[PDB]
Amino acid sequence: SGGGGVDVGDVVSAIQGAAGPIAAIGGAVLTVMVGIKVYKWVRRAM
Amino acid sequence: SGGGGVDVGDVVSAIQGAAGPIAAIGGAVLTVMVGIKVYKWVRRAM
Amino acid sequence: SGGGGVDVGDVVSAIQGAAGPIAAIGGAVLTVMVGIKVYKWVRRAM
Amino acid sequence: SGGGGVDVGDVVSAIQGAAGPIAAIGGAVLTVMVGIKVYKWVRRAM
Amino acid sequence: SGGGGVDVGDVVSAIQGAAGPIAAIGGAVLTVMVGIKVYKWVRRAM
Amino acid sequence: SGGGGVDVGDVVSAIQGAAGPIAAIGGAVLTVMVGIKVYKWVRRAM
Amino acid sequence: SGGGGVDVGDVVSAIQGAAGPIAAIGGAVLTVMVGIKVYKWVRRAM
Amino acid sequence: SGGGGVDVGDVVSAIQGAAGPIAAIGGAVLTVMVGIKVYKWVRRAM
Amino acid sequence: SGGGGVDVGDVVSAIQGAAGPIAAIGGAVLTVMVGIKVYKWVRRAM
Amino acid sequence: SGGGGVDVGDVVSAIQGAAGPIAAIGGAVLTVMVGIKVYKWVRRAM
Amino acid sequence: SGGGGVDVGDVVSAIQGAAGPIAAIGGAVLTVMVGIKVYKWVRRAM
Amino acid sequence: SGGGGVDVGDVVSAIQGAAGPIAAIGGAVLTVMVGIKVYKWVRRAM
Amino acid sequence: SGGGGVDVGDVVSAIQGAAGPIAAIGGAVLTVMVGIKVYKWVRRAM
Amino acid sequence: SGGGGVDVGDVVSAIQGAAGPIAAIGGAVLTVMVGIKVYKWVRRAM
Amino acid sequence: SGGGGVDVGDVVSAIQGAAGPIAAIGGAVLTVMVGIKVYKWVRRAM
Amino acid sequence: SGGGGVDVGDVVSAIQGAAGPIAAIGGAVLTVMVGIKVYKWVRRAM
Amino acid sequence: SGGGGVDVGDVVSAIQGAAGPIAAIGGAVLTVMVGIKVYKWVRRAM
Amino acid sequence: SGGGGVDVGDVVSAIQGAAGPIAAIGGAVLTVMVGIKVYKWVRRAM
Amino acid sequence: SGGGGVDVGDVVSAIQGAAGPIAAIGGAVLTVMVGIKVYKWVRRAM
Amino acid sequence: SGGGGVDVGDVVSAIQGAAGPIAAIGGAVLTVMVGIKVYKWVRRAM
Amino acid sequence: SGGGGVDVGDVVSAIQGAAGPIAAIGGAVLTVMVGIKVYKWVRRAM
Amino acid sequence: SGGGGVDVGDVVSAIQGAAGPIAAIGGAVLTVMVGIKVYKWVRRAM
Amino acid sequence: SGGGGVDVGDVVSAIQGAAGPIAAIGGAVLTVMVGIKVYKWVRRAM
Amino acid sequence: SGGGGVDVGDVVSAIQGAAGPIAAIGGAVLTVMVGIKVYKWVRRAM
Amino acid sequence: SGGGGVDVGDVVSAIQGAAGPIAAIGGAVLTVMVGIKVYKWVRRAM
Amino acid sequence: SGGGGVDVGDVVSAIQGAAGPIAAIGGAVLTVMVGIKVYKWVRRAM
Amino acid sequence: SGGGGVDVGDVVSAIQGAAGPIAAIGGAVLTVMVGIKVYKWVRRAM
Amino acid sequence: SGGGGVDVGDVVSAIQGAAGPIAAIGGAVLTVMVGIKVYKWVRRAM
Amino acid sequence: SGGGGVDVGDVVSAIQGAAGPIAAIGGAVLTVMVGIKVYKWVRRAM
Amino acid sequence: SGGGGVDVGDVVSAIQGAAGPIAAIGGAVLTVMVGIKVYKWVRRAM
Amino acid sequence: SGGGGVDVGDVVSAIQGAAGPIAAIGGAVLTVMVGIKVYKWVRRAM
Amino acid sequence: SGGGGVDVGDVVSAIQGAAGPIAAIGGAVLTVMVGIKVYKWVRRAM
Amino acid sequence: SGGGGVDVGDVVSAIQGAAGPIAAIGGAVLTVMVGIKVYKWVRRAM
Amino acid sequence: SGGGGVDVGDVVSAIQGAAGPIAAIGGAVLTVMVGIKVYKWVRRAM
Amino acid sequence: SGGGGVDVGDVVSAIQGAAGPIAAIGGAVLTVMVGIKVYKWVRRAM
Repeated sequence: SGGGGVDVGDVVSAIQGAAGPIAAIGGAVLTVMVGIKVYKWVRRAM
Repeated sequence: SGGGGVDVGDVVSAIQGAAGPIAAIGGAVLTVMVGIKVYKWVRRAM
Repeated sequence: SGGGGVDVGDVVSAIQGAAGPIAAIGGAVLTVMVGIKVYKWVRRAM
Repeated sequence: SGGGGVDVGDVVSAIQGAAGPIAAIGGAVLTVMVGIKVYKWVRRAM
Repeated sequence: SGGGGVDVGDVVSAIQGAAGPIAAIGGAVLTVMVGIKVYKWVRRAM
Repeated sequence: SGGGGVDVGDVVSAIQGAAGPIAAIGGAVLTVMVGIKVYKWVRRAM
Repeated sequence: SGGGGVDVGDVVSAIQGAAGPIAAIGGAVLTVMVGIKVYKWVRRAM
Repeated sequence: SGGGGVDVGDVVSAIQGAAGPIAAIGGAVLTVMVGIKVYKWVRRAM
Repeated sequence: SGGGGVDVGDVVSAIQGAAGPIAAIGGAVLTVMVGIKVYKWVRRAM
Repeated sequence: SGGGGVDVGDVVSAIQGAAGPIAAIGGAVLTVMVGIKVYKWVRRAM
Repeated sequence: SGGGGVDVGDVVSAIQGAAGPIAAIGGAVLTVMVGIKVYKWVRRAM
Repeated sequence: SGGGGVDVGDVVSAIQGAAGPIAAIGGAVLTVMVGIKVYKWVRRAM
Repeated sequence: SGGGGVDVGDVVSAIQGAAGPIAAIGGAVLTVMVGIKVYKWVRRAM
Repeated sequence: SGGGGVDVGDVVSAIQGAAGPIAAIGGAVLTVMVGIKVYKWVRRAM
Repeated sequence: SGGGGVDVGDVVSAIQGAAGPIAAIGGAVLTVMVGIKVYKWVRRAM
Repeated sequence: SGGGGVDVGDVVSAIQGAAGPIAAIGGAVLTVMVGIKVYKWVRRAM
Repeated sequence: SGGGGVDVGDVVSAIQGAAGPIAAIGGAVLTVMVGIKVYKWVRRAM
Repeated sequence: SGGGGVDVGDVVSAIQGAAGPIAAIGGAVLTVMVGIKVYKWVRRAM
Repeated sequence: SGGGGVDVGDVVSAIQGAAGPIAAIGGAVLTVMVGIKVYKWVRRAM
Repeated sequence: SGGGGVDVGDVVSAIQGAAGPIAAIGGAVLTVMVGIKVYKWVRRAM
Repeated sequence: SGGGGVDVGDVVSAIQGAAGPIAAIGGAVLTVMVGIKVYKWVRRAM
Repeated sequence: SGGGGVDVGDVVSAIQGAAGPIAAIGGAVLTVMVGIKVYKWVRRAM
Repeated sequence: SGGGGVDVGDVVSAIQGAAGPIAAIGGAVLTVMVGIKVYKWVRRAM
Repeated sequence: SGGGGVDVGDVVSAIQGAAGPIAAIGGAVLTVMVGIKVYKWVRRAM
Repeated sequence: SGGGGVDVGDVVSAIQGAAGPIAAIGGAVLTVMVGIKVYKWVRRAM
Repeated sequence: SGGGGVDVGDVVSAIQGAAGPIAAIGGAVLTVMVGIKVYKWVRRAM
Repeated sequence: SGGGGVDVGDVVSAIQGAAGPIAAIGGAVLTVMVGIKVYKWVRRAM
Repeated sequence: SGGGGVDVGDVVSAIQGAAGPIAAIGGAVLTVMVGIKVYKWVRRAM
Repeated sequence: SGGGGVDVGDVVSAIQGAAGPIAAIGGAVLTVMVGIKVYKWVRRAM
Repeated sequence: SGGGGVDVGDVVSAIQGAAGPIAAIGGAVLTVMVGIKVYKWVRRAM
Repeated sequence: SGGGGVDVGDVVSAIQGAAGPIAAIGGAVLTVMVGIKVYKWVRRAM
Repeated sequence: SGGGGVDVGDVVSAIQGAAGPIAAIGGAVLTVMVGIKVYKWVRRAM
Repeated sequence: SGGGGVDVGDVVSAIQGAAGPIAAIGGAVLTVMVGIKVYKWVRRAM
Repeated sequence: SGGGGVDVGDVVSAIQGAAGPIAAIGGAVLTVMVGIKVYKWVRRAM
Repeated sequence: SGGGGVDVGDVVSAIQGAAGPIAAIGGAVLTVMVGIKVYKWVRRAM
């Protein structure tokens, strides 16, 4: 009950929760990466 | 009967039962982990 | 909270932020690239 | 700051800057190309 | 500096410079072309 | 130097030079053309 | 049942679902890209 | 018989069975991923 | 929802939106290009 | 004879025999695991 | 905003603007070309 | 400014300027052409 | 359906539609071009 | 069967199907492009 | 709408409009050309 | 025999078999992709 | 002799032998994987 | 002498000797394991 | 069928059809041109 | 066999087949184009 | 031998073999493409 | 000696040897791939 | 001395020595792996 | 003194001393192990 | 052999062959054109 | 040797060899094209 | 020494060496490609 | 000292040293790869 | 130093050096091309 | 040396050499063209 | 040799040869033209 | 400090430094490439 | 406190700190890589 | 109470507490690791 | 004091100290590994 259920419950919320901000880096990384290539496609179509 | 059968029975239900929440962390960990890579595949396909 | 939320937050701002200047190279690269072809279209229309 | 902002800044100035002389070839190429055709239009109007 | 500025500089001088003789063909071509028609206008005015 | 200057130089001499004989046809054509009309003016003045 | 079936089900809907907007960028990117070249083909056909 | 055969049997059905939905995420992930690149190939062929 | 839908939405508006000015260069490039050839057709029809 | 030979004989058949189903989980686990990655290689080759 | 709108704006003004002088060559070329033929029509009407 | 305005400016002055002497041939050609026909009109009016 | 059918539909109407005015320049260009030559044929037939 | 055969089947119909409208842009683009040149050939033949 | 319709509209008015003065040269050229031949017909009819 | 030979056999047939439909997407993708460029080559040859 | 030599011998033949079919999945997986990319290279070369 | 030296001697030869075939499983296991990954690297390099 | 056959069919009828009126200008141009020369032949035969 | 041979076969018949009507535009375009010049040669020979 | 030599052998024959029909599309595409331009060269030479 | 030297020796010959046919697919793949583009370059040069 | 020093010495020479052939597989594996990709880069550069 | 101090002293020197060669196997094992993976990283980077 | 030699052979016969009728228009055009001028020379010689 | 030297050798002979017939179309195309213009020059010289 | 230096040495000679014939295809491809366009430039200059 | 410092030192020199020849393959691979594309750019510029 | 500086140095001299003869084809191509048109201008001026 | 220098050398001799006969058509075309006009000038001077 | 020399040779003989009959029209045209004026000179000298 | 800072520092200077000569190939490649096209533009303007 | 907090603190500063120079290689690598392609885009736009 | 409850309590706070800084290294390690790859993705998108 | 404190102290200095050279292999391994890929990125950007 205590250790098993409750603590493991904390594992779920804390782990995937703290991982949310990790996915946030994903969004920010995407802003830049597609950014440099919009530059790449422009130069294609100069 | 008592100590052997009953107590060991408790071992089964309590141990694999408390382990259920452990598997729950597994699900939560999965939400995040695949999350950061959906970010990785996007940047591939920028 | 600390490591997850805050640090990942830094990942977002620092990564896509530092990527901004990367996009800047994109603009500068564009100035030159279209430049050499305005030269190409002139010679077409000599 | 350093790597991202400063270095990328260098990318802009160095890349589109070095490209300037590339556009210079454009001007020089134009002197010749229109030159051979002023010859072409003269022969039209012999 | 080196590759960009200097080499591109060479592009300008070498390209439009080598094109000068191309324009020379223009002058020589003109000597002949108007030549055959001075023949054409004479025959008009026989 | 080689391709540009020398070869183009050849263009000039070869083109306007070979055109010289073209102008020669002009002289020969003139002998005949004025010839038929000296015939035309005689018949005017019969 | 729970973790396997249900959670994985969420993976499908959440992942390919969130990816829909990613494809939306595709449409928007297309508006611009073909746009710059309609400009390129016009200049061909000036 | 009981623990070995039966329980292990459960391992097979439960594990690869619960994994089925995991493969489902695979299908859903595929819908999105190829989606963003149909966008990439269009922009190639603008 | 957040990262997927909202951020990707931003991708669409920001990317094809910033591309609008790219198409603007298209219009401006067209003014010049057709300009030099109106010059070319005049000289045809001298 | 009895305890040593016979009982130990039972150990062999019962232990490695009950272990057979354990290997069965191995097969079932394999169905799923390779399954999720056929998904991974598809997304590589999107 | 910055890179997209502003820089592309510069593309328009700089490109079609620098092209203006290109059209100027058009006017100057026209002065000469019609010039040599006013000579051609005079000789027609000798 | 430099390449566009200045160089194109050179195009105008150099092209229509060098064309001036081309028009000079026009004047010289006219001296001869009308010359041969003053001969033609005399013979009319013998 | 949405992205493919609808957006591409927009491509058709927007692209060939915006191209209509491009053809309009064609008509206007024609007014002028034939105009300068009606001048050319008159001078033929002076 | 399910994921492989059925889902991939959807890939075929959805992808090449959604691509149909892409080809539609092709037809519309063609209406305009040939349009501007019918204008180009007219001006040739003024 | 903007780039396509409006800008192309400008193409029409600006191009055929600027061409009007080109036709003006046509009128002026005609004054002279017929002028020199009224001289030619007089000398016929001396 | 069982797990090794038979199950692995299933791996072969199921994996490369389910992959067949994946190749089917390849054919369908090809119909569209070449489709948009037949449009590209037409506009070249307008 | 018995347990050591003979049984271990069985380990070799049974383990690497049962692994053969595992390599078979390798061949089958290869048929599909290269299959989807022959599709990828075609679309490159559309 | 007897029990100590001789019997222990037997321990050495019998134990590490019977272990030889154990190492044989090692070789056989290696044939398979590297086998499945030659399959993995091929699919990388498809 | 649709895009290829039908649309191209439209190309034929629309293009050579719209060209009919172009030929109409031909007739009208002819009325004037022969007109000015009936004037030229009269003055010959005054 | 299926995807390769059959589908590619479809590529041939569908592509060059749909291109037939494209050539049809060629015939129709020819009717008009030669049409406007029969007008041009008449005015030569007024 | 089996997997390596034989299967890879199949790769060669199946891949470049199925590619043959791909080249067939090449021939068919060529029939059309040169077709539309025989139309282009005719209109040049109207 | 046995397991180490001999077996590993087999690894070398068997692995890079079986890989030879893999390279064979490379040759066959090349026949097709360059094949489809000889088609691409022809259509360029139609 | 005996067991410790001598036997352990044997461990060193026998273990890293037998491992040499393991590295040999490394060389052979490399021949093949780079082989299949020289095929991959050729097809890039077809 | 004798048994305790002296003999135990021997334990230290003999035990950790004889263990030195054991660590020697460690070095030799390391030569091989990193060896096989330098092979693994090469194949990554093929 | 097939695609290259045979198909290209078809190109020759089909292209220059279909061009024969194009030359036929040449003959027919000649009948008319010289026709209108036999009219022109008659009126000269009224 | 085999794949590299021999196969590439085949590339040379097969590619430039199959291209020979492509050049044949060139000759045939030339027969027609000059044909239609011998018609054009005749009508000049009617 | 052996594996590293010698084998890698083989990589250099074998890889860039086998690539030589690849460049040979380049020469052969060039014979054909320029061949078809000498045909293209002739038809320009018919 | 011995095992740690000395042996690890050997790791550095032996590993990055043997890797030098690996980089040598890099140079040789580069000779070929750029080689095939100098062929690609020539055919562009045929 | 070695691979980078020296080998790349070879790239420069070998690539632009081998390209010299490519420019030589340019000169030779020019001899012919202008040749066929000196023929074209003669026929203009017959 | 080989591919670059030698092959390109062949380009020069083969291309401008094969072009010689092209110039031959020029001479032959000239015989006819001036021929039809000697007919034109005779009829002038009837 | 073949295409260049032989085919161009055919150009010469076929073109100037077929032009012979064109000159024949010249003779026939002359019979008539001088014919109508022998009528003109008679009426002068009535 | 040592490994991190110093060695990585070496990475920067050695990598981008050795890359300098790579850019040198860029300059040399440019000399040739523009060279072959100055040949292409000359033949345009023959 | 000591081992946990302090030492781990050192881990953070030392690890990500020493990694800074690793990112420095990133900047230097970028200088070169974009460098070789500015060369690639120039040759595109030659 | 004392030893069990209190001391174990200390185990929890001290162990997971001292582990906090261990996770701190995780954050710092992440700063660097993603750092070197932002460098990797830039070079992809150069 | 002696055994605990002093000896364990030796453990720290000796273990992490001897590990320093282990990290040295890390630096050396890095020189090579990035080396082979600078080769990989060059071939990308050939």
